Amino acid sequence: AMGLPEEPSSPQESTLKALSLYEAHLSSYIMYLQTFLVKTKQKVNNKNYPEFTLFDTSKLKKDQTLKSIKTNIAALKNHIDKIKPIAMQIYKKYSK
Repeated sequence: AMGLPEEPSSPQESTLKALSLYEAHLSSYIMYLQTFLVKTKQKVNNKNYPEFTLFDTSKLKKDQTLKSIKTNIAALKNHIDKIKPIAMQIYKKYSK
């Protein structure tokens, strides 16, 4: 792999298993980006380092219903919209 991984693609199919797997990839992609941001702060720690929020897993529904899975997917996508642009800028700044 070169560079940051790409955001997981939405499934064509809205089956419980397509959406459950999509939810798992999105959670995993967030933890990749957050880890990358935390590790890169540690190495280059000038006060300028941009601020980010860590994902609050208490916003995730713990039941396994196609409705609560769809709601989790929305919450993870909203979080990615916050941190992806920051992760991509920190990657470029420090791969310079």
